[PDB]
Amino acid sequence: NLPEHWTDMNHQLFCMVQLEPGQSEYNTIKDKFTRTCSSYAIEKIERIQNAFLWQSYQVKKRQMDIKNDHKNNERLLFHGTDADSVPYVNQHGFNRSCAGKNAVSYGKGTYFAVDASYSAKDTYSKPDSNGRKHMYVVRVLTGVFTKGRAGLVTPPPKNPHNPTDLFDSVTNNTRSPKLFVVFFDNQAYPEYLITFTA
Amino acid sequence: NLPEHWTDMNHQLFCMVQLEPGQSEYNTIKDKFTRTCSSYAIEKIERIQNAFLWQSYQVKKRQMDIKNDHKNNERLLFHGTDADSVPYVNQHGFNRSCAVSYGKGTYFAVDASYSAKDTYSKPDSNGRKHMYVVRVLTGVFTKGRAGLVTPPPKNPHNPTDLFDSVTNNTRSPKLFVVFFDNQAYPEYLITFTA
Ligand SMILES: CC(C)c1ccc2c(c1)sc1nncn12
Repeated sequence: NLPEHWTDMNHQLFCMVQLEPGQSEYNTIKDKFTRTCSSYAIEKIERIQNAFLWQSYQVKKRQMDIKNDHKNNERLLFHGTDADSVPYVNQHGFNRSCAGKNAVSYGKGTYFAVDASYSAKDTYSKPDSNGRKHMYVVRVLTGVFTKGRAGLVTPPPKNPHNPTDLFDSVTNNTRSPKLFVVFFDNQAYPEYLITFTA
Repeated sequence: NLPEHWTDMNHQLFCMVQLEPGQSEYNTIKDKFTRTCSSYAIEKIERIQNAFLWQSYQVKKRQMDIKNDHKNNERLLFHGTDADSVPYVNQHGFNRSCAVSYGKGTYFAVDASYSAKDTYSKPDSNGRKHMYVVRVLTGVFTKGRAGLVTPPPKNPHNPTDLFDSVTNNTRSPKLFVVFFDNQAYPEYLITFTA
């Protein structure tokens, strides 16, 4: 079920594809980024073609579309990280067991930002030895969500008398969400890597 | 593509099906257990029919069959747990975030005797103990150590091409640890007593 606009990979399981400015695909990501980080400049945007991460993510999405019936389960969010993590995330995606304690913690999980400006902080997108900062644009299965709490290792139950029927994610604020936390593998697909500088 | 031996679910996605004592599937699973736990009394064996856990596991199985270029990635192991964790496992499988001497993942035993210790299959009020029979994608494995968050790389030259699991002993393993969701399918739950 590999998407048809992807480059042919030739029995290869993984590829980074450099986007060209002037293409809609580049321009949409640049605009989404510059909306809140117009003081930074983009070096490049690579499309992540990871067949295994894509398949496992698309199965979880189909399962959430079935379970939630007629919700928008998928959001496009940002994740800033250090240069040393980029190879791991490219191949293996987002791993809660590697995740940093956020400065405002709404659970022990992987954090995603609504605004590029949050991910562009040096604490998340740590500038490398050449001043390159790195930020992923991520399809994230936010599903049905609630306000989190620092102690969560999984999302909380919707109903305390049914402890195993869970929210899909948590947020900082249900009325104006600016971040989301997810507690399961293959709930996030890293779609694009933005490399940028001051 | 839900397996032959599963029974009809009336368009449901989860159910626990109690096995008929003395029939083939029950005898197969009983024998695996009694090989090392013949002093314990089996009260029941339930088949876990979780369509979503099964789909996610099968996808990861096919990926590891392609990755490793052979089809010997799967082992049938035991997991003992407390009664308060059984409903989560039936619905969501194994979660590393819930000793951890060989790394921070989920532990599976080769022998039911290991999982039958009270420290894993904790007796509830009436002395009932709980053990899963689990399909585990052990794949290519290496010796683990404390504080692993994923398995090590096969070559430190290529740090993202990892082992699939770790063990206590590569030559004669008695336990495996997996660090990813959907590398284990809980296939049968054994309710038993000392
Ligand atoms: C001593 C330690 C490595 C260990 C920890 C947990 C565990 C086992 C062994 S065997 C088993 N079956 N279910 C759980 N566990």
